[PDB]
This record gives sequence, C-alpha cells and structure tokens, in this order.
Amino acid sequence: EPVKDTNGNPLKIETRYFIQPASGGGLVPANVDLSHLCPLGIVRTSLPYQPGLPVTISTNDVLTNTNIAITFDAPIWLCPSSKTWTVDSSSEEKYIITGGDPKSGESFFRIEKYGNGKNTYKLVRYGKSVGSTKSLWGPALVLNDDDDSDENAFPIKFREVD
Amino acid sequence: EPVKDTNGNPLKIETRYFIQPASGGGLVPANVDLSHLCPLGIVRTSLPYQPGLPVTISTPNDVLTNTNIAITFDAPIWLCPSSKTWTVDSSSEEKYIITGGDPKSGESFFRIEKYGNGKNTYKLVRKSVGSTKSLWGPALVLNDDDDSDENAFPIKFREVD
Amino acid sequence: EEPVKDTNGNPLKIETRYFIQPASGGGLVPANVDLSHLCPLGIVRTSLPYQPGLPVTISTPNDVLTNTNIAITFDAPIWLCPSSKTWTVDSSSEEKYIITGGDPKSGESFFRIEKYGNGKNTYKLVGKSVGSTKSLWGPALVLNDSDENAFPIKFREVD
Amino acid sequence: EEPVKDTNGNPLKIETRYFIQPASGGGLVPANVDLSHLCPLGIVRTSLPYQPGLPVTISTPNDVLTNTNIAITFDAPIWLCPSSKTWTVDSSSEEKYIITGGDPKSGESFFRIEKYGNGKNTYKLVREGKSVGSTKSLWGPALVLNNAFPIKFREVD
Ligand code: CHL
Ligand code: CHL
Ligand code: CHL
Ligand code: CHL
Repeated sequence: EPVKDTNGNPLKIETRYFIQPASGGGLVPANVDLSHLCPLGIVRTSLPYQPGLPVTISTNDVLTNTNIAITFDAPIWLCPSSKTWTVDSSSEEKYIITGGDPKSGESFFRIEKYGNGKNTYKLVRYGKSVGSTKSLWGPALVLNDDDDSDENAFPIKFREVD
Repeated sequence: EPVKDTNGNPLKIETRYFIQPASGGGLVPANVDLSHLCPLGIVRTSLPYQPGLPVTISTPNDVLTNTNIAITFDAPIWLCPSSKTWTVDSSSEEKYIITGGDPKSGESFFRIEKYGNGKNTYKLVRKSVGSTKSLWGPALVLNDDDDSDENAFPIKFREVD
Repeated sequence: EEPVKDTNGNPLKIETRYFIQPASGGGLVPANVDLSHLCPLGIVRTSLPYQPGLPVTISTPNDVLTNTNIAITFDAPIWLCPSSKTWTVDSSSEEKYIITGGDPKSGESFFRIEKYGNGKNTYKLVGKSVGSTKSLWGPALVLNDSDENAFPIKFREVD
Repeated sequence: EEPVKDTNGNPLKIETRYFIQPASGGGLVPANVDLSHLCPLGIVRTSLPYQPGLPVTISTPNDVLTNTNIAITFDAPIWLCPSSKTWTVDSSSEEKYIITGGDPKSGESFFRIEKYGNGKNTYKLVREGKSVGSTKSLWGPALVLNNAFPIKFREVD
C-alpha cells in the first residue's frame, strides 16, 4: 500500500515533507541530554505553529512495509555527521539520532499504517515500533521493545512542503 | 484603508499572524550580538520553511493602515524577563527593533503602510523599518527616513490557523 | 561577630575578589537553573574540577564579619543579562533559587555568613540557610538554619 | 632538545596536567570558532580574567623537550563532541584552525614546542615548519596555523 500525505496523495522520494505528530508542532533535531550535543535526537517541538524540520525519503513512489531512509533537509547543520536518521545502539534508551548512512541497513525504517485514522502511520525498525520518551527539550523518538501493537507507537503524518 | 493578510482578508486584533518577508523563512526572536541575550531582536530565520514566530496586533477589531499599533509575539515560552512587545532600542547605534516594550506606551507604537509592488505588501514605520546584518542573520532596524521604499523591509501578514 | 576567614586563614575584606568554593567539581558560577529562562541567572557548582568559580566581591550595608548583613556580587567584565550581578532570593519561586539581579543596597539582597559544623574556615549563608537542589547543570543554590541542609562553602582569595 | 619549563621554572612532565596560558583574559579553552559548527571544537583564549583554561596533558610520540614531536590532549570529565580531546589542524578550513578530535598517535596531531622571544619559560607551538598563531573568532582569539602566539605552561595544583 502506498504511503499517503495529509492531502491523501502518495509519498514521493526526493520530496520534502514535515513529519508531524498525529497524536505542540513538528519533529525537529535537538540534543537528547547534556552529555552530548552531537549527534542529534528527534524531538517534538513544544511550539504550536512550528511545522518541524522537513525530511526527504529515499529508497518515485514510497510504499508501506518497505525499507526506507529518512534524511532531514537543512541548509545548516551544526554537527559533523549526516542528517540521516538511525538508532543509537550505544544508548541504553535507543534514541533515534542523526548521522546514519543513507545506503546502510543501519538507517532503514519501515512505514506502517497506524490505528484506523486515514493517512496516519508509525515507523518500525528491524520488528520494533518508534515511540517516544521524556528528554531534555521534550518528547524524543526512541525505539520501543516490540511492534506487537500501536499502543506504544508515536503516530505520525506526512505533510507536503511546497 | 484596512491592512490585508496574504488571503486578501482584513487584519484583526487578537488574531495570530506570521510576519513574513516579502522580499529564508519568517521573523523570529534572536539575540542581535554576543553582548546580551536579553532583550531579543527580530531576525529573519534562514531556514526556508520556518514560518516565523506568530504575533498579535493591538490597538491603544479592525487594523487599518497609517494607524498606531503595537506588535506582540505570541509564544508559550519566553526565555527573557521582559515583554514580547516590539519596540526600538533607542540606546543602540543600530536602532534595533527589540522585545520588552510596553504595548500601552507610545515607545511601542508602529504604523503599517503600503509598500511598492505587489498586493497585500507592507512596511512598518515609526522612519521606516529596515534590516541590517546581525549575529544570526538580518535583524530589523529603524532607518533614517521614510522617503522611499528603498530601505524598507517589505512584509506580509499570514493568518495562523 | 568574628571575622570570616579565607582558605589561608586570612579575614575577608570588602571589595576584594574571592572564589566561593563548595567546602565538601569546582567553584560557584552563574548558570541558568532550567530551560524556562536564560535571565536572570542562578548559582551553580561547576562540575569541572579545576574551574575555580566566578569571583565575587562582598559589600556591607573593611572586614567582613560573621552574622552581619552582607551583599554578594559577581565580578566579571561581561554580563549577558540585563540586570545586576548581585545575589538575591527569587522571592516568588518553588525552590527559592538564589539568583542575580539584586540591589546591593536593598534588604532583599542581604545574607549572613555563619560558621558551619565544627570545621575550619567553613561557612554557610543564612532564619533560613542556603542549601542546594538538583538543577539543569548541576546543584543550584536555594533558600531552605541547622547545618543539616546547608550548602557548606569556603572563600579563596583571587590574585 | 632542552626541557620545556613551566611557569615555576620546573621542567614539563608527560602525563601531567598543565594549563596552557597566553604568555602576556585567561587560559586556552575549547569553544566554537563560528556559528557553522558546534563540533569539533576550536582553541580560544577565554576573555574571563581568572579562568585558568582547560588543562591538557602532553604525550610523547618523563621530561618534555623542545623541538620534539608531542601531542596535546585536553583533560576533562565530560566532552560534548563525538571525537577526541587531542589537538590537530583543521586542514579543510582556510584559517587552518587548531581543533580537537585528532589521533594522539597519528602525525596529524604532532606539534613541537620551541622557545619564544626573550621572556623565560615562554614558548610557541610549531607544526618546513609553521608556527601556531591566532585569528579573531566568535568568542575571541582562536589558535590557527600560520608572529606566533606565545604560551606558558602552568602546573595544575
Ligand atoms: C546541535 C544543537 C541543537 C540544539 C541544542 C537544538 C535544540 C533545539 N532545537 Mg534544533 N537544535 C540543535 C540543532 C539543529 N536544530 C535544527 C533545526 C530545528 C528546527 C526547525 C527547530 C528546532 C527546534 C529545537 C528546539 C526544540 C525544543 C523546543 O521546542 O524548545 C522550545 C523553544 C525555545 C525554548 C526557544 C529556543 C530559542 C532558540 C532557537 C534556541 C535557544 C538559544 C539558547 C542558546 C538556548 C540555550 C539554552 C541552554 C542553557 C540549554 C531546541 C531548542 C525547534 C524550535 O523550537 O526552535 C525555535 C524548531 O522548530 N531545531 C537544525 C537544522 C537547521 C540543527 C542543526 O544542527
Ligand atoms: C533568548 C535567546 C534566544 C536565542 C539565542 C535565539 C536564537 C535563535 N532563534 Mg529564537 N532565540 C532566542 C529566543 C527565542 N526564540 C524564540 C522563537 C524562535 C522561533 C520560532 C525560531 C527561532 C529561531 C532562532 C534562530 C534564528 C537564526 C537562524 O536562522 O538559525 C538557523 C538555525 C540553526 C543555526 C540551528 C539552530 C538550532 C537550535 C535552535 C539551537 C541553536 C542554539 C545553539 C545550540 C547554541 C549556540 C550555537 C551556535 C554556535 C549556532 C536563532 C538560533 C528560528 C530557528 O531557526 O530555530 C530553529 C526559528 O524558527 N526562535 C522564542 C519563543 C519561544 C524565544 C523566547 O525566548
Ligand atoms: C544565560 C547565560 C549563561 C548560561 C546558559 C551559563 C551556563 C553555564 N555557566 Mg555561566 N552561564 C551563563 C552566564 C554567565 N556565566 C558566566 C561565568 C561562568 C564561569 C566562570 C563558569 C560558568 C560556567 C557555566 C556552566 C556550568 C555548568 C557546567 O559545569 O558545565 C560544564 C562544562 C560543559 C558542560 C561544557 C560545555 C560548556 C559550554 C560553555 C556550554 C555550551 C552551551 C551549549 C553549546 C548549548 C547547548 C545547551 C543545550 C542545553 C541547549 C554552564 C554551562 C562554568 C563552566 O563550566 O564553564 C565552562 C564556569 O566555570 N559561567 C558569566 C560571567 C562572564 C555569565 C554572564 O552572563
Ligand atoms: C559546543 C561546545 C562548546 C561551546 C559552544 C563552548 C564555548 C565556550 N567555552 Mg567551552 N565550549 C564548548 C565545549 C566545551 N568547553 C569545555 C570547557 C571550557 C572551559 C573550562 C571554559 C570554556 C569556555 C568557553 C567559552 C570561551 C569564550 C569566552 O570567554 O566566553 C566568555 C563567557 C561568557 C560570555 C559567559 C559564559 C557563557 C555560558 C557558559 C553559556 C553561553 C552559551 C549561551 C548562553 C547560548 C547562546 C550562545 C550564543 C552564541 C547566542 C565559550 C563560551 C570558557 C568560559 O569562559 O566559560 C565560562 C572557559 O573557561 N569551555 C569543555 C570541557 C568540559 C567542553 C566539552 O565539550
């Protein structure tokens, strides 16, 4: 099944989208704690009209339950690593962090339908769903223990940036 | 004559708008230099899809051109001890527009006037509001005159839904 | 009403720079207490072992004596906040953080230096003693007299 | 190859903490050079007069001698960047900032301590040899590869 944006249109690669909580504003880079500034975690901004930092998806169609990479799109980057999402294996909390390799399997996630709402999804990694936990700046994306139910998943939509 | 938003609808008081450059993204609070963190200047973010921090307009519900208004940022968090209302830093050589003004005092009053080319395009006048290079990017400053649109920073108002 | 002494056993002088160093990381420095405000500033113990702290000068409403009204003012060539460098109590707060921006001549900014424990050149600030709580950067000074919950300090003369 | 001396005129030891302080603000510390990056870090003179600097240890690739390959490594219980505390040259900057994140065993991280001018116990760093100087950066003077930036070593404690 093709992933759809908030307008019900199918997701394309090489196309800028805000990832916005379906459940404050969009998802942005921020540090998870005071122990490291780089690499960056993924936090929901508490500011209501901030749309989030845009991402592009790499594989023109994006389909559900398929290996994809998510890369922030930004003209400025304060860290010496990449803008591609990945899992902090060395973190005892398994934060989703930047600095992944867009071609490597370390950076692969899958987009799956969430609950009933249309155009609502979750991310799953290999199967563990992406949830959230309290961090310094607010809720940060973390890898949950499993993907048995949507209970612990952080529901998202994709909004096309024009 | 009523000020209009990007949809051509007239501006209302107590209504959130993005002030967006007509000439990066919207206008946001940021420090102008390394000498002070508070109060805050008004900077154009270089990030292309950042809409700006919303403002509300007050009158000392219609907003009309060439009339005294106050501009106040709207935000659930504020890192400085002073107000979210725009004003002129009289004590700076640059005459930065800064936060921390009194919305009821005349120090915080600006006027919205039509700007050159393009529908629903405006400038602020107190002397027109222009911009200069600052630490984080272009910061709003009060110019010398309002003789022409040359030095004015053109803006539009986009309704926040 | 005996003189407060520095780590060299010399009596404290007014208008003289001292590091206030925890008597039990490095010295006391200005830092934000939480993510809700940058200004005004709280008083935090740096976790860095050889950072001496930001110097303060003491004023009196030349000896600094115990159990006497004094004001503490940070000494620095730059200040990123619009208010003063004088310590005071955040009168309306939960933890009653000690914060900058006080008036050194006003009673709002008065503290008293008293002996702490049965030790040597060790003190506390005070009815209510100055303690600490966990904050963003580390321990921050808060207003709590007994030396149970007091934050013990010493004074090191700066040269 | 004569021994480098600290501010007390005592010879420098390897694996010993020193402040590197400008020979005539306070000591040298890690800080960002500009708004383009937080990591890795530059080497800046703090403008605060009583800040001694962040301590370093010197390693040899127990006396530290002049005109010999040495590595400089900051010593700290915390580090906010994902790389090492060892000094090196930012080859891919036009300023050639001295930056952290070097390999203490690689030749990229080797400097030499040479006597500077007249003052006793005063030195410069050299990496044909190029001396370490300074340029204006965001917070203040930052060390760059080229006068030289004269330094002294103060024993911690
Ligand atoms: C590597 C350092 C880094 C840090 C520390 C942060 C931190 C933050 N980012 Mg991120 N980012 C960082 C890198 C990057 N970000 C982004 C892109 C974005 C976007 C698009 C957004 C964020 C936002 C946020 C904020 C999310 C929480 C919040 O809503 O607070 C509530 C908000 C505030 C308290 C206002 C903060 C104002 C100012 C932007 C930062 C404050 C300046 C002071 C230095 C604060 C430092 C305080 C210290 C003591 C902790 C948070 C301040 C969101 C945000 O709210 O920004 C306005 C947001 O929309 N970031 C990019 C791509 C350009 C980065 C590149 O390296
Ligand atoms: C009080 C201090 C204060 C400071 C220093 C800033 C600083 C900034 N604000 Mg502002 N703000 C501050 C107060 C507040 N802001 C806001 C609301 C906003 C909004 C909505 C936005 C800003 C944005 C900005 C940035 C505009 C420049 C840019 O385009 O960068 C390009 C972006 C970067 C260089 C990445 C910066 C990411 C991150 C937020 C952390 C930056 C802080 C650093 C870790 C510390 C210093 C690092 C240096 C070396 C870069 C700039 C970093 C804009 C922005 O871009 O934010 C993401 C923006 O959209 N501010 C509020 C209301 C809550 C404030 C209330 O106090
Ligand atoms: C709002 C302004 C302001 C803020 C946020 C701080 C914050 C801090 N001061 Mg303070 N200060 C501030 C104003 C002032 N300080 C000082 C003088 C001092 C001195 C002398 C010292 C401090 C120190 C500290 C630090 C204590 C915690 C620690 O031990 O970390 C330990 C060290 C680290 C965690 C490494 C990172 C340090 C780096 C300078 C912070 C970088 C900020 C991040 C890039 C932003 C990311 C923040 C995230 C949360 C958003 C803390 C970072 C102490 C310190 O440790 O300095 C290094 C210290 O010795 N301050 C003066 C007079 C000049 C100020 C005047 O305005
Ligand atoms: C991103 C990482 C990082 C950044 C941005 C800095 C930045 C700085 N360090 Mg460094 N450091 C950083 C990493 C680390 N430092 C250190 C250890 C030290 C030491 C021991 C010292 C520094 C000091 C400094 C300052 C030197 C310039 C000065 O004299 O300011 C003058 C001081 C001020 C202007 C007031 C202090 C500012 C306050 C700490 C926070 C400033 C951040 C702003 C509130 C946020 C907004 C930023 C601006 C751009 C809008 C400078 C602010 C020196 C210093 O002065 O600290 C107080 C210093 O003594 N650093 C360690 C080991 C723990 C790090 C590990 O990662």
